[PDB]
Amino acid sequence: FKTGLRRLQHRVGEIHLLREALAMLLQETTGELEAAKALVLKRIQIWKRQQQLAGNGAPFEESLAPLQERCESLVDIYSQLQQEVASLTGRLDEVLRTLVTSCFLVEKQPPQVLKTQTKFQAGVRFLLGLRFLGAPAKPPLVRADMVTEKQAREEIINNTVPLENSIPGNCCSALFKNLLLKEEKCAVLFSASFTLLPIQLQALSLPLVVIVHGNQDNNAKATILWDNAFSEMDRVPFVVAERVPWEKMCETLNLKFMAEVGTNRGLLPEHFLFLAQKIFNDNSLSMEAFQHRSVSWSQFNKEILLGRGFTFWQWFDGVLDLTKRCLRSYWSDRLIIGFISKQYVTSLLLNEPDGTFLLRFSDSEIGGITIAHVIRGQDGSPQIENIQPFSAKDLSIRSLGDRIRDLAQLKNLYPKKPKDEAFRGRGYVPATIKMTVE
Amino acid sequence: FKTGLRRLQHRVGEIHLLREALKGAELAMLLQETTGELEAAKALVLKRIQIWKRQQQLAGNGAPFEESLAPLQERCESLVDIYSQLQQEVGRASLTGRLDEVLRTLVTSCFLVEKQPPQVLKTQTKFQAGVRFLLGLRFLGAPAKPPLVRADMVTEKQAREEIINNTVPLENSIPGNCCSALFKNLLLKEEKCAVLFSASFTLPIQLQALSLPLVVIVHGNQDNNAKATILWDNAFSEMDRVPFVVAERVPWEKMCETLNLKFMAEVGTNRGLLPEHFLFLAQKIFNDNSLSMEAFQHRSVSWSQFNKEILLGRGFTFWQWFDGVLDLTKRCLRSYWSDRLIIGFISKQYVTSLLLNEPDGTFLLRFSDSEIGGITIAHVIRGQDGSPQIENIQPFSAKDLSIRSLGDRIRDLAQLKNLYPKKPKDEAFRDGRGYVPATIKMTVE
Ligand code: NI
Repeated sequence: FKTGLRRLQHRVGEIHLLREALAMLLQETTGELEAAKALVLKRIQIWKRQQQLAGNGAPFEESLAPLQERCESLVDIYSQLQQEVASLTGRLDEVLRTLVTSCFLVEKQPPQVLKTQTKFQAGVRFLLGLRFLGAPAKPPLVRADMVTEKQAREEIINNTVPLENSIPGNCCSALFKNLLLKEEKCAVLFSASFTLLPIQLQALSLPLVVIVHGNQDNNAKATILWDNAFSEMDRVPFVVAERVPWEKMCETLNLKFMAEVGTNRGLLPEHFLFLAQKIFNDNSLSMEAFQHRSVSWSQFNKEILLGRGFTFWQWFDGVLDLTKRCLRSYWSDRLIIGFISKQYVTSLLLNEPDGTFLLRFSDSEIGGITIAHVIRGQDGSPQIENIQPFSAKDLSIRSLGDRIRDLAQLKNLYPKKPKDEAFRGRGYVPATIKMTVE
Repeated sequence: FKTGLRRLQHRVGEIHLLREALKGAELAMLLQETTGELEAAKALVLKRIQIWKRQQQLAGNGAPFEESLAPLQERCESLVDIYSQLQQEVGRASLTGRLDEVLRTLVTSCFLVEKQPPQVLKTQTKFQAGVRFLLGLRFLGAPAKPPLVRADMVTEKQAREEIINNTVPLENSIPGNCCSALFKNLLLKEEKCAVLFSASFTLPIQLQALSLPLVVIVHGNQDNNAKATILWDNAFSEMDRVPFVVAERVPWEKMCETLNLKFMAEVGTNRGLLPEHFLFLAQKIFNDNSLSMEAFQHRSVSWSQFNKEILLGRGFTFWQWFDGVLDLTKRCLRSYWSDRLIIGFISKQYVTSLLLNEPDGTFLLRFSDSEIGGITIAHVIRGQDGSPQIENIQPFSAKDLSIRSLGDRIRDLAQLKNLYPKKPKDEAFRDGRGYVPATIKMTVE
């Protein structure tokens, strides 16, 4: 780790010792360096993958400081190998240029669904800038330029910023505070040149989709989500799989729901089952039947669901929106099952006590939550009733919890959680407002 | 009026011919006189500027206004024109002085706040004001650089003799036909202040305009008291006055006028308050139960009766109540008011009388007396037994109406059939997908 680097340190010292001169097979030390360099570049790729998945709501508690430290350490080994000292010279100098180019990274990625005529930010950071730049020579200027997928295989304003040192900051960065721009993918190339003969630095951003406000971004959001999720580390720019495993998809979705909604309760296997039924148009109640399936892009955002007028992602993002705006605390409190069929509800609820209810998302509309519940009398015969789905607007007028209370028929949330636990003069006759079922 | 001006313009010609003798230099050249005639015209204009200011102040409470300064400007322009000829005519030192006085007072009277600053002001909130110089086209321009005008905030004491973004040029617009200073975003970072606008040009002269009075509140709302202070001052000032004196007591007739205009401007409506309303209002303020409008006609109001004395049996003042119906109506009820579906101002007691001879399901809408910003339904219910009961349903607030509108609530109630007198509710107010429909509904007890 740092242990291997420890080796590299020990060797320089020896060749230093072996320098009197009062054989040079030690410069397999250059190889030992080269190996260490490839190694870092690998870590740098790993961090980018991590950052790409964070675009989708993955946990990214990764600082770039560790990668910097290591990079600086390798340069220190290089300088020593250089000062000590044929052909190896080309070699080390090759180590250096490689490292330097790999050290220029986008650190704050820009909005990946980006609207025109809207203010945006990105930032690029150079890991080795605290070895090669600084005060004597003027800071190199980093440009921002939008590019097509075609160009990246090789309109923005406020696109130039100096790449600057912070000794307090312990970094070299250029941050664009004030950027504005005036299915189809593109990127921002960030560009700077510097001599330490002059080298040109390029960072390519994560892919973007540019939209003009309204209408807007459901499609664009699906695209970013697919690319972020299913991308290959070493891909040719903006190429993704068309089909992916459903298990990978389910994951991607759980992370998404958590991020958007704002909750740490995710989706279960039981949720994935009802999801899978919908995406695949299947009714098996076995998680086994859906565990090793493949998903395509079409199934996800292109083929409209059976008996519906929307896609699967349109539906899913519809529930995200709804949950995020109205339902977030209810979802955290585990008051909503949410993803369950009307059909399976009937099975769960038929044997239950009168007044037992559950909360699901509407299968048939976008952004809907409905009440399903069991009604049974003294004859003992159960009937299930499904109350029409509520929307975001309906939920503004009166909240879900209020509506649940308004109803005397409703007694316990499944399974047996009392509705009251679970949910939070002068001569005038009282009037009240209650939700009412016909 | 203008007649005078023609007559002046004629006499000034008369002197020109006369001066051809052909020296008078020191019918008979008692012919100024023409100069007194000028001074008088000047007094008339000063009076007109004054009248205009009163109008603008009244508009502050929702009075009609719609007046332009352009006529006043032409009137000033003409007067300068006479002064100038008269001056030219003098080529007797009284006269040059007297005439030099005429010009002085007119120019100084000429500087005005055309667009007033907001009368209730918040700190760190941004606002607009405008000043205009009526004689600027004559006296500023091409040789000079435009005078800079200052915006300062002054006290009442200071005004008898903190804002930033506050210096603006006083420039002529030839297409604009005016000389004006516009302050687009001034920022400010029982108590009355004003904005003093200050310029100096040489012709030096110092130009001063003082705004209408302002109350600054530091958030830390309310702004109820501030608004009352501002309303009374605008209403009940004298043209005469010193900053910023107001009367303590005024006529209720005058108050009623004030309220009516306010209710319209503020609410967004052209339907005002009737005498039937004013009666009920009089009862509240004066705490008197007379049902004759005559009882209240020569009555007078004080500032105290208006915003300082807590209404009897209540926790609130009269203005506090009035301003409360205002907010409730502006927010929720404006169309309903316009459509005339609200009686509004009527007592619970008077309601029993109107309704008790009416048919079943007949109703009205009133503002609640016991609350701030409330609207209630009163209605008559009569069975086959034929005995009437009046039911007053508890009042609704603004919050309540946002949830379900008042029209929706009225509709919700099968008992309510016709709005008084005899307007059908319906005119006035106007499984699947195997889910069972749900609605919000309002229920009575
Ligand atoms: Ni109208």
